[PDB]
Amino acid sequence: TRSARVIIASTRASSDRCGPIITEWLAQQGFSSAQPEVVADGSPVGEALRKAIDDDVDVILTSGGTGIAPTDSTPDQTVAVVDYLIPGLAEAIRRSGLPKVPTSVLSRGVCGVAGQTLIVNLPGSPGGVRDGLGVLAGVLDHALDQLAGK
Amino acid sequence: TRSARVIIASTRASSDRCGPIITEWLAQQGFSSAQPEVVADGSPVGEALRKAIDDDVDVILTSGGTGIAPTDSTPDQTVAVVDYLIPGLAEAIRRSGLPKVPTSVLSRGVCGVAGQTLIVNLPGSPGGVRDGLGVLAGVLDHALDQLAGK
Amino acid sequence: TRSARVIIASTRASSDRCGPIITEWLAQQGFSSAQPEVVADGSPVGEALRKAIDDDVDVILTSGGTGIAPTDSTPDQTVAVVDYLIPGLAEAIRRSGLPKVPTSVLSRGVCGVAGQTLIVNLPGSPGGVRDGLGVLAGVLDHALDQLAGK
Repeated sequence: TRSARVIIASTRASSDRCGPIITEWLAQQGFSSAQPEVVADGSPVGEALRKAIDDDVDVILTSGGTGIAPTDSTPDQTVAVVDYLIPGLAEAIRRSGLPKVPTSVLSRGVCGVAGQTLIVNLPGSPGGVRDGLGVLAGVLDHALDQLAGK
Repeated sequence: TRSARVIIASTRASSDRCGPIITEWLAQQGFSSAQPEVVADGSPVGEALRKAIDDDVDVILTSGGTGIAPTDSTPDQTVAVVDYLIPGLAEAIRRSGLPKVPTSVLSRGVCGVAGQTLIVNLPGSPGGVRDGLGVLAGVLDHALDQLAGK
Repeated sequence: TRSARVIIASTRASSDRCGPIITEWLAQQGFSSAQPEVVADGSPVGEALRKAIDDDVDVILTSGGTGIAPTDSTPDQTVAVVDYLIPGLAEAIRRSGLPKVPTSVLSRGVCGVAGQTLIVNLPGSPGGVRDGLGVLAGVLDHALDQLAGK
């Protein structure tokens, strides 16, 4: 397979500029994906993640809900569904926003694996998303290969 | 509010050069703070943290007790009181001591949030404290804004 | 003491080029060590770690089993035996493979302490091992000193 799901975590948007950016990048990179699910912060992120993992896809990309603001629980919902975490990839994604956006260091976004599915939390701004996608460009294919055992 | 508490973790000092550095920086940065609490390693750090969180302040800065030496439990006491952690900020603080102090990578200091209070573990040397405070200079105001929901 | 144990995690090798590299480096650095234990991924890594910790040595270096491939459980076995972790040293080791090996960010290797024993997960390729050993060259002696209380 070479499939992907996109989840946009935003209570504000759910009643979005990042979804089309991610969908285009996935298209550009050769992935098939469904229309992004735009969901409210918190439990709806978890439900969306569960739905996507049950679709049996290769990669799930989330955007939004990763800072320290009251409603930012994307990383916590992501921790609850993964088998394990990839802390170096989450750090690379943070560092991709530096030095130009100092607040990049506040992002709590994680990366991990749920079975055979790689999950990556991106920032909730278009710039951050593009920064994070540049990092994934350099590793994603190798990551999916490694995940599948070559 | 724009309030702060300082905790110096040192059994040696508790029976300190970092406290006045931090108090000055907080003054310089516009925060009101109380005289730093100088406490012994371990449980007294936890108690100090609890006291400060119960004071309802915006930021708690600790210094000391973050290495790998037997009595270094500041990070462990900090993990036990926070609701969540901000691993990118703790990494930024480490990296602020590099390349000049290679042992900066051994620091276990964490950053996190307890309710509406941001907590940041700094190193126990004046140089490390200054290095860490330079990092906070670039983000602290934005972090507190994000924490409060703008 | 100035003692070390080496564990090579590889099901493929266990029925190895990294072991002799590590043994030479330890010799070069003044450590006494035993012949590296080459073990299969998973539970045998845990057993090897337990055996080494029970030998009462100053440092344990592992190689292999740190990526995201199905059988890569070296970090998980290492987490289960340590008293605490040193996340900055594990990050330094990752960053030592960048920018030349972008996939360095996928390594889940950890560093930690079990009692008085420092444990460091290195990558499973000779290049990565050499990259990680360069990092340890700059800090290991100070780390062991700090661990012992000067």
